[PDB]
Amino acid sequence: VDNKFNKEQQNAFYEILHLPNLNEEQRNAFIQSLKDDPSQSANLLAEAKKLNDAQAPK
Repeated sequence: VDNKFNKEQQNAFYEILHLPNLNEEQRNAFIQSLKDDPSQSANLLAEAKKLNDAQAPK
């Protein structure tokens, strides 16, 4: 997206939107973190995905 939203950040962004059973506050938090943080967020991406899994298939 912008001059920030590059490598891991965008892959993760996409994968994040791609979550089929995670959409609330977690989605929000992850968008926010994707927006402020460069590379730590990928670990956190794995977290968003596991959250998706936590509500639905863990």
